[PDB]
Amino acid sequence: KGLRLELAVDKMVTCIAVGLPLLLISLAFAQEISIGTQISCFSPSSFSRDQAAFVDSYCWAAVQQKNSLQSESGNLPLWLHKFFPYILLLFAILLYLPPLFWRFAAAPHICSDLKFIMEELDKVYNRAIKAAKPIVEQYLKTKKNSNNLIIKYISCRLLTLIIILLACIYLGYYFSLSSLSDEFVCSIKSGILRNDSTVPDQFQCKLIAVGIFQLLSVINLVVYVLLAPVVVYTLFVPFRQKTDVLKVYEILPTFDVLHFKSEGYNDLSLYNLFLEENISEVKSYKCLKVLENIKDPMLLLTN
Amino acid sequence: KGLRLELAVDKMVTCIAVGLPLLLISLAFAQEISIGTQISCFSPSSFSRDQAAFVDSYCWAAVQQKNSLQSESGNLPLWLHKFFPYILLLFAILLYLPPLFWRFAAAPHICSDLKFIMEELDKVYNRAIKAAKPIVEQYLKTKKNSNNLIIKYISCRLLTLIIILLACIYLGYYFSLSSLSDEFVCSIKSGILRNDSTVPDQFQCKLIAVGIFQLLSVINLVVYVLLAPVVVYTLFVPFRQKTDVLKVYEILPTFDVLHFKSEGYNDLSLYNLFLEENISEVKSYKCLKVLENIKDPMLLLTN
Amino acid sequence: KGLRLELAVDKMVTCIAVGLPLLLISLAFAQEISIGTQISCFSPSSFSRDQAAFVDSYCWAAVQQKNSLQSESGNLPLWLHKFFPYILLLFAILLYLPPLFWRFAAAPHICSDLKFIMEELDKVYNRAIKAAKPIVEQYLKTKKNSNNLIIKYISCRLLTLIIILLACIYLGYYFSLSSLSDEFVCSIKSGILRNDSTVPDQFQCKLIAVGIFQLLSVINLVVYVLLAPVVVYTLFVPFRQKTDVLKVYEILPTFDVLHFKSEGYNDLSLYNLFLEENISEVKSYKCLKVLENIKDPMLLLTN
Amino acid sequence: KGLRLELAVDKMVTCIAVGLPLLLISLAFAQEISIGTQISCFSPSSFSRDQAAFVDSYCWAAVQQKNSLQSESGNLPLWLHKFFPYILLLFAILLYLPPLFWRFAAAPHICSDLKFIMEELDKVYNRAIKAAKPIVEQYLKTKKNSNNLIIKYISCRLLTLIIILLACIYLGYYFSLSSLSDEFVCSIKSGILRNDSTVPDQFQCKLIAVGIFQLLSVINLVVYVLLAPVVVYTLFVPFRQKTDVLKVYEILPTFDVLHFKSEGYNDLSLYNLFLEENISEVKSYKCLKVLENIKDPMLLLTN
Amino acid sequence: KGLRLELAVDKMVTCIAVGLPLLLISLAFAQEISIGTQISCFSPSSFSRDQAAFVDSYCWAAVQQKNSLQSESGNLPLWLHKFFPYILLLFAILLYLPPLFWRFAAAPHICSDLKFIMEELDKVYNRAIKAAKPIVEQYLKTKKNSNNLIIKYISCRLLTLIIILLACIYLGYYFSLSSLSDEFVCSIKSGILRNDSTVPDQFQCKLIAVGIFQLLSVINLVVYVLLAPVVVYTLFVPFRQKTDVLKVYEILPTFDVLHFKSEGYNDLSLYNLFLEENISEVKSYKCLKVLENIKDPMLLLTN
Amino acid sequence: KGLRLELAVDKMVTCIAVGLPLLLISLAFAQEISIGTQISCFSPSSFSRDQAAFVDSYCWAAVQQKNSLQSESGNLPLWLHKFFPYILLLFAILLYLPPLFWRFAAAPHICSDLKFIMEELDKVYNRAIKAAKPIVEQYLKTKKNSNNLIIKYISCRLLTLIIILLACIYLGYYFSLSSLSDEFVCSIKSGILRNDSTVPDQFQCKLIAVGIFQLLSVINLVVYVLLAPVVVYTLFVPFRQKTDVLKVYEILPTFDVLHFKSEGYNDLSLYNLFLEENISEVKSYKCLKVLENIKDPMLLLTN
Repeated sequence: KGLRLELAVDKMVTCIAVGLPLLLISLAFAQEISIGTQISCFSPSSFSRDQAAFVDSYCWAAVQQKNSLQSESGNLPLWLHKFFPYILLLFAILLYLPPLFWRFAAAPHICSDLKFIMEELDKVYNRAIKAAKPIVEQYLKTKKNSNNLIIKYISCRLLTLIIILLACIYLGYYFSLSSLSDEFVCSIKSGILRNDSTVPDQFQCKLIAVGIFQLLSVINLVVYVLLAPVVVYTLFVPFRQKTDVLKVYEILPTFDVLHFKSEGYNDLSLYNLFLEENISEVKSYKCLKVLENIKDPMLLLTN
Repeated sequence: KGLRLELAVDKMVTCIAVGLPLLLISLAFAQEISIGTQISCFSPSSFSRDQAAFVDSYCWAAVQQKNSLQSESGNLPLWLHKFFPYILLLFAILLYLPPLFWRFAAAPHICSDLKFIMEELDKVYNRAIKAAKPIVEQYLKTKKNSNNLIIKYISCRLLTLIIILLACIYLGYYFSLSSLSDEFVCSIKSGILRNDSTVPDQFQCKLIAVGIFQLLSVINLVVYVLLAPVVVYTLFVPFRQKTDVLKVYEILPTFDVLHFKSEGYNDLSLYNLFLEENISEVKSYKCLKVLENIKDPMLLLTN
Repeated sequence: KGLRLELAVDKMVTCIAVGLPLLLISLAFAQEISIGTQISCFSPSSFSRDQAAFVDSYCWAAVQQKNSLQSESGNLPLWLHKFFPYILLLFAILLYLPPLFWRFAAAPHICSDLKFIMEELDKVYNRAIKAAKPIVEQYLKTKKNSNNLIIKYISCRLLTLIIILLACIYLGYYFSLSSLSDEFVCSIKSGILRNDSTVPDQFQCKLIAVGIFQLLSVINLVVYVLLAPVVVYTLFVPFRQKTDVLKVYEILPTFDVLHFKSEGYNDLSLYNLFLEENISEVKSYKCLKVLENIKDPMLLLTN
Repeated sequence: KGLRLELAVDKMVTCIAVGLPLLLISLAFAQEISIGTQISCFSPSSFSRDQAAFVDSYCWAAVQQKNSLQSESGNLPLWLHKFFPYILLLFAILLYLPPLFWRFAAAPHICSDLKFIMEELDKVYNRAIKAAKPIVEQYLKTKKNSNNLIIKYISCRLLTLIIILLACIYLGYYFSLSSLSDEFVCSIKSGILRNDSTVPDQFQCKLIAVGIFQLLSVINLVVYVLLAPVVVYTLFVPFRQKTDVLKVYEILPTFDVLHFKSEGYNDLSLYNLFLEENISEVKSYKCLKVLENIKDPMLLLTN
Repeated sequence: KGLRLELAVDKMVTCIAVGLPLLLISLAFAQEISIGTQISCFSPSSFSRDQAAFVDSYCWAAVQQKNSLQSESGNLPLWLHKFFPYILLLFAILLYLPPLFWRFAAAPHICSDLKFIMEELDKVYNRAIKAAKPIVEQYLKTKKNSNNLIIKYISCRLLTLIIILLACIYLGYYFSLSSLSDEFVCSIKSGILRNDSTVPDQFQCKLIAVGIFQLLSVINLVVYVLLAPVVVYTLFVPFRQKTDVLKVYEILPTFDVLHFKSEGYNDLSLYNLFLEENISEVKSYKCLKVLENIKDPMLLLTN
Repeated sequence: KGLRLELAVDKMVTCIAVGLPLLLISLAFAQEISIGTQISCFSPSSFSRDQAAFVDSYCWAAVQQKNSLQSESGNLPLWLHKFFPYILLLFAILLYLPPLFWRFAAAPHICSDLKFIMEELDKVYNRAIKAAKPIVEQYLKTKKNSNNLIIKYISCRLLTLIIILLACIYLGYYFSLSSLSDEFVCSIKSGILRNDSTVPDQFQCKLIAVGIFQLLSVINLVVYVLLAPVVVYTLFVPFRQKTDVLKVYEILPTFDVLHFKSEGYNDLSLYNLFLEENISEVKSYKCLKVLENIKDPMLLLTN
């Protein structure tokens, strides 16, 4: 309660990387701008409105099977054209899952430790205030050896980076299509229709809503390309920490002087990273910052 | 209130195994990507738009009866094609039911015991704190003999595994269809229509939205195949427990030293499993962990 | 407040027996899988699209009257085909009503007695705790003679069983239809249409969405067949009670020793059944169970 | 707050009698089972799809005027067929209004008196409890003379019974229609259409959704026929009261012995009826019932 | 808070008079019972489906201008037929506005005075109770002279009565239409269409949904005719008050004996009317009524 | 809690600049005023309704590719016409992002400092009040040197101004189109359609909903042109501050006299700007303003 328990940078990255595919999916087939269907086949004028509908439905369904259609770029582009929103949704879910793993596996494990450290710091400040008028340091030393949680953090970040990279590769390949792959030549000649001569041998079909799909693909690719360096930088946990949140506390006599920094690539670095975001919410923090920047015992006893 | 009362692994497994069939059902016939109907039959040009609609409706309804249609893979694939979402929903409900059974039959039976054990541990810690300046052990010994709740747990997990396995078998069989089973040859020649010559003997019909169905089936099959080892590992209740949540408490003098572990395949193992998730929410737990890892009476009396 | 006041078995039975017909009704004509209409009649090609619509509407409306249509299985199957969802909804309401009767007629009558008995047990435990360092028994004896509430309970269960049995009979009869009863021969020859020769004498009509109806009927029948033994067992109120919730309390000296069991087929059995579910929510219950299973005065005075 | 202030029988009667017409109205034209329109007229094949639509609309609108149509059962059945849902809604509102009158005119007038009597009884019980270790009777005597509220109660019940009876009469008359009154012979020959010869003199029209209307009418009639004896019995206010809620209180010495019963057909009977439902929610009630059934001063001083 | 601040009769009148036009508007064009459009014109068979649609739209739009159509009852009935729901909504808003004026202009002005008088009465009762063991009268005398609020009340009631009367006149005139005014003779001969001979000179049009409009008009007229005497009686503010709410308080010695009645046609009458509804919610009121009806000092000191 | 933490001018600017593109997008294709589709192509009368639909869909999809269409203003205007709502939404998101950055990166960093300064001022006022009967100044001096937050503020304002300017440029260029660019000449001659002679070589297509798009573009351009000077003025942070919120506090003896102003272009100016909005919510502020404007020790001790 009241703890962010999640970095701002990696709550923005998750929000963008999950919302954007959802937004693109919702915009791709929104009736505000969209057209009727996704396939349209040119059937002869003698055909009725139920034979033309059959041709459309058959050639939309037979886009999986390459034994009927005769395209120029192969059946893979048509496969991609039919199932673009499904792939976008799959990518969105694959991005959203690691945040759920991190939440369900480290919400209390970080919440309890954060609350305990905050209470220890508050007690130390209260003792110093009531004394002038090191449990936490030993806990930090203990956390230095335990190299468990930072491994999980960097593993989740690495797998999210891998998913982003593979989505970038897929979208860059999809956008590179000829833009004439949206049209093909179908044929309704299966079963009893193979022998009669009242149907033309081949129908010219066009996959509508492909230019929109390519536009959305390029938008997603450029956004993910911009976003990837953010995760790459986030991977460097020790470099993120600015080792200055504890040097202010070293002015206090009760607190253990010469506090350890975040270097070492351990869970101590992760706990420092989680601290720098939440220490600003501690009342004693600013009451000590004012004294440390303006300095001493008189000002300490003033508040 | 405040107790998870359900393991994270088996709240993730239930969530995935129930949500995924619902998601696939919602995506199968979502107008965002879907087509008009699920069947389309080719009727002669002389037919009006109400005779073609009658042919479509008749050949969609007569997909149950094999005395009219003349298919190549039998009527079973057509049966499956018509009722795929219903089978998916049935599987989803069959997965969701055992969680409801476990909830309705063990929510208070686990909640009361957990609260009592937490209060006993808190009282023991308070007595130790107020003394320096074994009811729970006997209850654990009692729970060791009672082999009732772990049997229910493993029974529910086993039946969920069986349901997952049978769903995997069904989806693997459904996906293995020829992909040409979506088309068949129907005939409207029942009753007074049998004698007239103004109707063709047979109509070529195609079941639309079958490739989408097979794609969803393969997605569900691969996800359930990935998920099955998780439940298989979950079946091994004694191996899951890391017998270290009580060895920390053995430092306390008031608490009964040499606490029993979770081995034995009894309700004690299940209670240990439920404890390891909830002990992290106990205030005394971390206040004892700090002392045990840094060690003693002086630090015990400090807090 | 906080009292279940309804058995888990008979809150599951009601939930299943009411939700399942609603689920089947919602699935029967859900546009996710359904087709356009429920009747389709084959009209000559010379007919316009408003004469064919008139034929469809007339032959759908005249399925009540048997003087026009010429079917083979009689007009009763057609009656059933037209009004299947209405019958399902009627069955659902008939199942849901007895729970409403039991609630509106016994919610306070059971709530007040349960709260009074819980308070009496708490007071007895408190007196025993504050004394070492029988109003409830006489109330139980009084409830033994009063044979009123168990009669209402078994009457409601019996009538719900009767409704389930009659629904099973109806659904088993409906599913046993020939599956060719969905088609019939109609005729629009009433009034001024009787004399003209521009209309064919008879039209071939088919009732769509009948195979789906039969599938739903068989699903409902099999579920209700599975569910009926549950209600049959529930009818045996005295056998359900495990007479062990009071033998634990007999260890207490203040409480009246040799507590009466639930046998006798009276309201005492029903009150025992309601107690076994709610006693687990009493704080004194487990505090006495630990002592009784591990045993005595020293442990009693410990807590 | 916490007072039912409305009898269970007459909160069930109102709920049924208001909900059922709403349910029937919602089911009559629910697209889950319904058909396209409510009228269908057979126009010649030479007519376009806008002349046939004009014929349908004209013959649906001219069902009010009997100078055009030539029916066999008169224009009254057609009037009823067109406006069945409106009449059902009017009946529902006429049933729902008297509950609103009773609420808006007697919610505080009964709430204040009930709360005052409950407080008086609680004070009497407290005085008896604190004394061993008649304001309410005089108020009851006063209420005996005041014959005002029971008159309003029986008037509301009588008018609801009259409304139910007239609705039963109307629905029984509507269901008794020939079932061939849903078809008639219309004619579009008003104005400039009277002289041309390109239109047939008469059109055969059928009112669809009449068999459904008759089914709903018979359902409503049978339910209201079942419900009427309930209101008839409810009319007998003095017979409803079981004069036993005050004889238990006569054991108390402070309370006025020989309490008056509910007989007399006054507001005292109504207040007794409202008491028997709410006295079960009084804490002192059961604490006195236990003593009275098991009996005395020792048990009175025990609690 | 807790004060009705609005008479039950004039909260029922407003509710009915505002809800009923809304209900009629919602029912007039509810697709549950309604038909496709509100106008239908008979165009020759040679016309396409876009020329017939143009004829319908033109003759629906040109119902304002009388230079084209040739009706028999004038263009005023057609004007009324096109804009019936708008007039109903205007009437509903005109009825709803005066309640908003009364609320926004007299909610605190009545709330503060009511709360002050209630507190004064409570203080007088408390003083009498604590004394045996006239500010409010002077305030009433002051309110007697101030003839301001009753003028506003009767003005609002009078204007609502005038609005109801004019709505009754309008609806009675609208219902009295010939019922053949729903049909007329239109002509599309404006501009370049005046010279060509491929269009008929005149088209026979019918305004659908006019019989429904007349039915709703007669329903509204009869309800408002029933409702008008209620407002007429409400206009007589002094006659409404039953001068008995203060004669009970005159038994108290501290309270000023011989309290003034409500006669005089001043704001005192309105304050009496507002008091009789809210005095029943005062605890001291019934505690004094019991004593006054059963009588004295002994009973006064008893409570 | 209770702190605005965002200037009114820059919460109005963000609200307008984000809501207006959303409002225009919602109005552009709202069915309340809109037409059926966005493209319409004129196909020969011999074409069926499925060949004309194919022509429409093909020429709407092939508006990306310039090898088929033959327009007069180039393919860029057609590109803009197809994707106008997408560009509007992109602009809206680009405007909305910097507010999210400022919130997520400076909500606690400003909230904690504001609360600390408010508490310091309250303590100073309380000490002065309890004394007659400089931590904050030193903190202000410290904030004077720290030039960090104002840089972020002006950077966000500058980038929002740049986005507004580029959106203005784009909308001014889009509105300047010829207004005949909404029509073009398409051709369905790709694949097997290239050789047959049953199709015309070129089709005349028109992009509907372009005049509406240009109207919305001019509205957005004029609003953003009006709004840009507001952001330009907002860029001048030091000029915004009226250095009078601290000169009132200098009357107090305890507070450090001769308080520094906001000039200097540092974080002190930003903190002054945030103070002037929130100081009005401080109770001591007005209690000191009254004394300072009416002046002294007697009035200071009066409150």
